Amino acid sequence: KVDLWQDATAQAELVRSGEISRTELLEATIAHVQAVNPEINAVIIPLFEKARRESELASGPFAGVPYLLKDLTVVSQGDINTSSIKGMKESGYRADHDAYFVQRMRAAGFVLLGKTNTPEMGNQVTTEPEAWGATRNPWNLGRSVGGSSGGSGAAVAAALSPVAHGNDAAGSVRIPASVCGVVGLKPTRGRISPGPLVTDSDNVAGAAHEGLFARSVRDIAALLDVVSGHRPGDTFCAPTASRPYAQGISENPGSLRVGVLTHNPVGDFALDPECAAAARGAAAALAALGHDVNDAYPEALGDRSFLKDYSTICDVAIAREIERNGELIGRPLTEDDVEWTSWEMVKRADQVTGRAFAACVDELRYYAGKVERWWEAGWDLLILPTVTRQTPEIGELMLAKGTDLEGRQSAFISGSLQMLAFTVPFNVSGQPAISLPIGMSSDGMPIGVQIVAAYGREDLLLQVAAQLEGALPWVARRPQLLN
Repeated sequence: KVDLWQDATAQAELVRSGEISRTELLEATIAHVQAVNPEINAVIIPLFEKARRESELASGPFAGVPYLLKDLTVVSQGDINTSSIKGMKESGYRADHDAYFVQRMRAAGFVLLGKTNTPEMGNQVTTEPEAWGATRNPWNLGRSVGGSSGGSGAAVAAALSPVAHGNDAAGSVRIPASVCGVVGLKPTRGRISPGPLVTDSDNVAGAAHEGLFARSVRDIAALLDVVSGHRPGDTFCAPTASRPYAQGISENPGSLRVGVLTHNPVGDFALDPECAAAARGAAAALAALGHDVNDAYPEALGDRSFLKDYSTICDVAIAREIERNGELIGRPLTEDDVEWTSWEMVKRADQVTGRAFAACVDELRYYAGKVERWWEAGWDLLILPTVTRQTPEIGELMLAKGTDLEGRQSAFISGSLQMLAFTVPFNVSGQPAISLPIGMSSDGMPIGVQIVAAYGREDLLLQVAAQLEGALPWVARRPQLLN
């Protein structure tokens, strides 16, 4: 009975130290998964046999430590790959190779334990796909786990693994992290390779980033050191750090110019008071730490007109993704293979011209510029809530096949919009953004606090995150699912 609440670094040490065996840790983890996962449906594709095989051969700073992979974008050789598409799940399709991410983790000593749930093609901010069923929150089984990397977020929150992979296009790593009370990082655009495959139309024109889940800031730093770097064909790239993140995390950044946002600058909905208060509390802690904290934010955040352009790009991305998956199994996918919301985008995609698509991408670049100018002006970090509302109940965000969306993502309207309004701007700017599990709602649901740093500055981000982790430690808290 190993203490699975220890982070990856600690679990790696227990093995290295010899205090516990690789098979002990793995088997202890597998047992825990078999007992807890049925209740939350986080891990949809178990890979225990592979995990056991890799465990014997594993070597590195994290040899023997298990990890979970989202069933989207990145793939593992010879394993089921559904992307939560009904037609794909039924085909029994299996990937033919390892994504660079997977190779890097294995070389580091990690053992692939399985794949986590996600909405179809990661097209929702909740994880309730028709193909695998809903993933439930370890903190409250009747609540959503956010999305699209909801499976990985819940898995880490329930200790099914100390760390996990996920991707973020509108906040898909940060959102589930906030909702599930774990640390979720969307690094600088181009930091982590999603290759060798080229998916989602150049990863949604760069808006889609591979990201990381963990329960400690040091685990994130170590993960970055493992999966970062330019790989062949990678479209985007990030500025190079001078030293490994595992090392720089303890450096003192000194007093930084910090801006705090505790209201919705767009003014189209009220920021939940509890979400705002969590960010406010974090800002206060930073002020006590000696940082120059002020109420300020990039003026560009007051405008979300770019989301329309982003939606158009997403329509094309999903449409072509449906095509790519069809080619994988050898037959075109039909309206009967995917969810209605996904097929809707296929229709909309047909109305998009080449010039229109190009114009939408330019809109993203221009908005990214307006956002980054705030940091250019001297500001170092922006602190704001990761999400803007209380966590929705299961079934709340999934719309009936008869809903009148009308020319726009279902995740970009009403209840879903409030989940991603404070995260999507940074998918566009490409700046590193991390969600820290610093808050809790009055009814016991995790509330994440987001920190955003300048393009390429994960070093400063992790440094300040480590400071907040020390000032407002969250490790003491555990979901009810774990008693």
